[PDB]
Amino acid sequence: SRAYDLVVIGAGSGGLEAGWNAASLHKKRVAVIDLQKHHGPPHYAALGGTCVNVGCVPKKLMVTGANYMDTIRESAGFGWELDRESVRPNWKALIAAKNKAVSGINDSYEGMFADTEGLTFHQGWGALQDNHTVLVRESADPNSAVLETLDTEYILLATGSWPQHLGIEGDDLCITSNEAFYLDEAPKRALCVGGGYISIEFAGIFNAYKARGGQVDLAYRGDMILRGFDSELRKQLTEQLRANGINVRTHENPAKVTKNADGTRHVVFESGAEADYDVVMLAIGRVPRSQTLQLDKAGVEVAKNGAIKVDAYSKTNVDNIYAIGDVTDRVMLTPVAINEGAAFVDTVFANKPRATDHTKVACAVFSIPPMGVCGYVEEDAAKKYDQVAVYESSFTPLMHNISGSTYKKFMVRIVTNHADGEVLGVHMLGDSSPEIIQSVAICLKMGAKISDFYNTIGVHPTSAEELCSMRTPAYFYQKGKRVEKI
Amino acid sequence: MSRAYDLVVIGAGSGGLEAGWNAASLHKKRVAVIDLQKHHGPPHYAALGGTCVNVGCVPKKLMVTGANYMDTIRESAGFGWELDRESVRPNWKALIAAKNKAVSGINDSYEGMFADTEGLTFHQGWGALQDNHTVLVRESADPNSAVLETLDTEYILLATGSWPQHLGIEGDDLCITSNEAFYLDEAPKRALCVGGGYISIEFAGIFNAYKARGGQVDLAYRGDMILRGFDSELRKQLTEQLRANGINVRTHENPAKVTKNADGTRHVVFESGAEADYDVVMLAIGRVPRSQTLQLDKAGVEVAKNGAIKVDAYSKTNVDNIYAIGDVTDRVMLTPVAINEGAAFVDTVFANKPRATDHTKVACAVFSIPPMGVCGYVEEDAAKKYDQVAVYESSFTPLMHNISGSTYKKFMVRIVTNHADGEVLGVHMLGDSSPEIIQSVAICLKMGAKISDFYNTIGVHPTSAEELCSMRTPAYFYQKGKRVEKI
Ligand SMILES: Cc1cc2nc3c(=O)[nH]c(=O)nc-3n(C[C@H](O)[C@H](O)[C@H](O)COP(=O)(O)OP(=O)(O)OC[C@H]3O[C@@H](n4cnc5c(N)ncnc54)[C@H](O)[C@H]3O)c2cc1C
Ligand SMILES: Cc1cc2nc3c(=O)[nH]c(=O)nc-3n(C[C@H](O)[C@H](O)[C@H](O)COP(=O)(O)OP(=O)(O)OC[C@H]3O[C@@H](n4cnc5c(N)ncnc54)[C@H](O)[C@H]3O)c2cc1C
Ligand SMILES: NC(=O)c1ccc[n+]([C@H]2O[C@@H](COP(=O)([O-])OP(=O)(O)OC[C@H]3O[C@@H](n4cnc5c(N)ncnc54)[C@H](OP(=O)(O)O)[C@@H]3O)[C@H](O)[C@H]2O)c1
Ligand SMILES: NC(=O)c1ccc[n+]([C@H]2O[C@@H](COP(=O)([O-])OP(=O)(O)OC[C@H]3O[C@@H](n4cnc5c(N)ncnc54)[C@H](OP(=O)(O)O)[C@@H]3O)[C@H](O)[C@H]2O)c1
Repeated sequence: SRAYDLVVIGAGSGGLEAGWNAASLHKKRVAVIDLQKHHGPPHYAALGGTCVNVGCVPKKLMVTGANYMDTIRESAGFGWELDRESVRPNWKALIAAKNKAVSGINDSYEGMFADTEGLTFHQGWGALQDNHTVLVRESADPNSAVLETLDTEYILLATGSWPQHLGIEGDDLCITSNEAFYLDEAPKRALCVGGGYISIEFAGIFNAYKARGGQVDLAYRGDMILRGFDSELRKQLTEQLRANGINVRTHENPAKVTKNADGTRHVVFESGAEADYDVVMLAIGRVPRSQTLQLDKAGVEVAKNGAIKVDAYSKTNVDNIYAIGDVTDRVMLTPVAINEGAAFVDTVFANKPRATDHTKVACAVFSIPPMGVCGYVEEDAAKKYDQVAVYESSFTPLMHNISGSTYKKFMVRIVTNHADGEVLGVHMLGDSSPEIIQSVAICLKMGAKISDFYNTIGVHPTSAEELCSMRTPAYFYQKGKRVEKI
Repeated sequence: MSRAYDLVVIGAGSGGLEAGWNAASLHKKRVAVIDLQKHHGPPHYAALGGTCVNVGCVPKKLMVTGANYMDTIRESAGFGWELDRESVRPNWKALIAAKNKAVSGINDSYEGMFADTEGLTFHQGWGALQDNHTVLVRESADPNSAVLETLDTEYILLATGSWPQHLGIEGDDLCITSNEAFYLDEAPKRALCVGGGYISIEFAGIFNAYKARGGQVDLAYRGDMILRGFDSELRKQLTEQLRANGINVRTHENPAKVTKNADGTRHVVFESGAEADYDVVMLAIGRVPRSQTLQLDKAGVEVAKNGAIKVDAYSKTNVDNIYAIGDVTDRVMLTPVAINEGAAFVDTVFANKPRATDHTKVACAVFSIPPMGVCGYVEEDAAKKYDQVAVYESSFTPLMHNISGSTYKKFMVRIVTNHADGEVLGVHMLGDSSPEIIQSVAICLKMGAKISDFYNTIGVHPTSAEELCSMRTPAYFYQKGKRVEKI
C-alpha cells in the first residue's frame, strides 16, 4: 500500500476531472501537481490548465469583445444613432477584464482543493523516478531541487500540449497564443501564421482592436484555410474574413524574421514578399507536452511526435500509468479530455471499464462569423460509403438585409449515407452555429436520419430551422465519384 | 367547365401559399389564391404572405433585433469599447422605414411566384362561399358587395388566419392592437401592453428599447404571473429580467376604462382603481379564428363556438371537398404548423400520400429580451400523466455577463423526464440563443431521446447549449402527482 492512491501530473481539464472524481466519489488520496496556481507568465497555464487560463475561456471572452466592432456598425441600420467617430476599442481594458475573470476561476479551484478531503495541490514540476515514485522539482532542469517525492499506486499524466515553433531565423521574435493573451497594446499591423482555428480566431480578435489605420494579415502555406473542414465552408469563411478587412494570404509562409530599429518585425516571406508587423503570431500546431517528464525512467513509450501511447482505456505499456488529454494526441478538445478523465476513474477505481468514444465529437470555431461542425466531411464519407448524398442551403439571414453586412450568408450542409438516410456529418457557418450544433451532435449519437430532420416542425424565424427544410440532395458521390444523379 | 379550377385557396398566408404553390407547381393543378391585398399595410395589414410576412413573425423579429441593440451597445463598455454614450439615440422612423422595405420586398417575391408558376393565379377581393363548388370574389366583406368573380372549383381550402381580439371596455377604440403597432409613426414615450402572452411580452421589449429617455413601458396582465402555459420557474426568471431592464410588470391588473386626455394621450383606469396615462395602449389578449365573413352556412360548414372551423386529422371539414388549415382551425397557431398542414393537405389529396400533421412536441420560441426556447411538457402536466416524473434544472450567469455588467442575465434550462425509462418529455430554456438551440432539441424529442442520450454526448465548449449535456441528477421528483424529493 502506498502513500497516495493516485498522483495526477497536470491540473487541467482532464487531470482535475480525474482528481476530483477519484477523491470525492471514491475516497482516494489524490495529489494533483501543476507549476502555478494563478494564470500568467512564466508558465501561462496554472490551475484549470490551458482551457481556463490561455485557452477556451479567455479566448471566447476576447471573441465576444471583438464582436462589438460589428454590432455597433450594424445598429445604424436599425435606427440606432451615435457619434460613430468616438468609437474607440481599448485593449488594456479588455485584458484587465479578462484577467479579472480568469483569476476568479483560479480561486474557485483553490476552494475545490480546500474542500475535498483526499485532494491536495502540490506546486512544481513533476517528473517520474520509476512507476511508483513521482518527484516534484523546482524547475524542469533535472538537477534542480526536489521539493517532495510522492509514493503512489497509479500515475496519471495529463500534461497537455505546447505551441509548435517554426525553426526559421527569427522564430524568437514571433509570439504564440500564450503571449497574445498578455500583450500591452493591441498591434496596429499583425501577422497570424497558420490556417487552423487558433490563427483564425486570433485574427478576428486583432482585427477588431487595432488602431484605425491598421491591418491584420493571416498567412497559410496551403491553398485554403482550415484544412480538414468542409471545402465549401472554407471558401465561404475566407470571403467573410476578407469582407471584414483581413488580408488572407494563402500559399504564404515566412522565411526569416528580423527586428527593425523601432521594434517591429520585418518578415521575408518564402515568396520573396516582405512586410513589417508589430506582432507575428505563430499558431502552427500544438505538440504533446511530454518531453520533460522522464518517461524513459518508468519505461513509458512515446510516439515520434511525443504523444504518450495509450490504448482505448488510456493505459500505457506500464500497467499502472495512464495518460489522457492532449498529451495522448487523440482529439485535442476540453470536453474530450474531461470525458477521458471520468472514464479512467471508472475503469481503475470503480471497475467499470469505460472508453471515450472519440467519434462524432462536435466542435466550433469562434471566428466572426462562427462555425459549428460534427461528423464527416463529404470527401471522407464518400470514401467509406457507396452512395453519399450532400444537401446544402445558403441564405443571408434577414437582419443582414437591413444591417448592411450583406456578405454574411448562413450556410448549412448535410452529408448522409444515401442507402439508409443516416446523417453522417452536419457542417454550419453563421452566428449561433456553435450553439445549434451541440443539440445536433446528440441527434448524431442517436443515429438520426435525414427524415428525422425534415419531419420536425421548424421554429420560425430562426436560422436553425433550415436544418429541417432540406429535403432534396444537392448532388451525390456514387462509388467515390461526384455525380449529380444516381 | 369540368370544374374550372382544381383548388381555390381563400387566404394567401403561410398555409394557403404552401398549399396553392405545391398543388400547382408540383402536381400541375389549376389554383386560384384569393387575398384582400397584394402589399402590406392599412387597411388590411395582411396581404400576400399573410400575417407572418406582413404583420407577424418577420417584421416582429426585425424590430426585436433592433431592440436588442439597446443592450449590446450598453454592454460593449465592459469589453473596452469607448464611445460618446450621451450621443446614443434610437430612431423609430428609421426602424419602421427599413422594416417596411424589407416586408415589401417579400411581397414582390410572392408576386413573381404567381407570375411564373404556370397554373397558379392571384385573385383579389374578399372570398366568400356560395355553395361547396363556387367561391365568390367580392368587393368587400359586406354580404351585399358587388361580386367581381365566381370560381367554379373542385376543392376549396380555407386558410384565412385569425385576427386581434378586443376588450369589451369603454375606450377600446382608443387602444391599438399589434397591426397598428407595426405602423406607429412615432415610438411611444409611455406605453402599456395589456395581455400576458408572447405578442405582448415581445412588444414590451420593442417599445422599451425605442422609447424616449424618461419613458416607461408597463405590461398589465390579469393573472398571477405572465405567460401562462409555460414553465413556472422560467416565468419567474423572465419577469425579474424584464423588470431589471426597466419594464414595469403589473400583474393582477386589467384595464377597466380608457379615455382621451386633451393632450392626446390616453388615460387608463384599471379595475384595481389604479389609473395612469399613456401615449399608446396596445391590446394583445387573444387571436380569434377569422371565419365570419365567409358564409360557411351556404356550404353547410360547421364551426366551433369561437369561430374555429372544425376539422379532422386530415384537415377536412364535415363537407368532404372543403378543408381548413392554419389559425382558422385553432389547433397550434404558428407559421411552421400551418406550412406543414398545407403540405400534408396537398399530399393527401393530390399526391395520394395521406399525411396527418402531428401537433405534439412542436417547439416554440418567445423572442422577448432575453428569449425563451421551449418544447414538450411542463412538469405540472407531466405529473398528472405519469407516476414518476424527474425534473433536472441548471441556471448560470454566462461569465460574459460578469464582464458585460448585465448580471441579472441568468441562462436557465429545465428538463422534465418520465423517471421509469428516462425519456425526455420537455426541454425548457431561457436565455440568449435559446430559440436556435431548441430547434435541434425538437428533433431529439421526436426521435424519443432519453436523458442518457443527452449527458453522453460530448459537449462543445464554451457554449450555453452544453448544459443540456451536463445534467445527470434530478433536482426533485413528482411521485404520483405530488412533488416528492427522493422519489
Ligand atoms: C488558444 C487556445 C484556444 C483553445 N480553445 C479551445 C476551445 O474554445 N474549446 C476547446 O474545447 N478547446 C480549446 N482549446 C484546447 C483545450 O485547452 C485543451 O484541449 C485542453 O485544455 C487539454 O486538456 P488537458 O487535460 O490535456 O490539460 P491542459 O488543460 O493543457 O493542462 C495541462 C496542465 O499540465 C501542466 N504541466 C505541464 N507539464 C507539467 C509538469 N511536468 N508538472 C506539472 N504540471 C505540468 C500545465 O501547466 C497544466 O496546466 C484551446 C487551446 C488553445 C491553446
Ligand atoms: C404579432 C405576431 C407575431 C407572430 N410571430 C410569430 C413567430 O415569430 N413565429 C410563428 O411561428 N408565428 C408567429 N405568429 C403567428 C403566425 O403569423 C400565424 O400562425 C400564421 O401566419 C398563420 O398562417 P395562416 O396560413 O393560418 O394564415 P395567415 O398568415 O394569417 O394568412 C391569412 C390570409 O387570409 C387573408 N384573408 C382573410 N379573410 C379573407 C377573405 N375572406 N378573403 C380573402 N383573404 C382573406 C388575410 O388577409 C391573409 O393574409 C405571429 C402572429 C402575430 C400576430
Ligand atoms: N475546431 C476545433 O476545435 C479543433 C480542430 C482541430 C484540432 N483541434 C486541436 O488541435 C490544436 C492545434 O490547433 P491549431 O489551431 O494550432 O491547428 P493545426 O490545424 O495543426 O494548425 C496548424 C496550422 O498551421 C499549418 N502548419 C502546421 N505545421 C506547419 C509548419 N511547420 N509550417 C507552416 N505551417 C504549418 C497547418 O497547415 P496544414 O493544415 O497544411 O498542416 C495548419 O493550417 C488545438 O489546440 C486543439 O484544441 C481542435
Ligand atoms: N410561445 C409561443 O410562440 C406561443 C405560445 C402559445 C401559443 N402560441 C400561438 O397560439 C396563440 C394564442 O396564444 P397567446 O399567448 O396569444 O394566447 P392567450 O392566452 O389568448 O394570450 C392572451 C394573453 O392575454 C390574456 N387574456 C386573454 N383574454 C383576456 C381578456 N379577455 N382579458 C384580459 N386579458 C386576457 C391571456 O391571459 P390568460 O392566459 O390568463 O388567458 C394572455 O395573457 C397565438 O396566436 C399563437 O401565435 C404561441
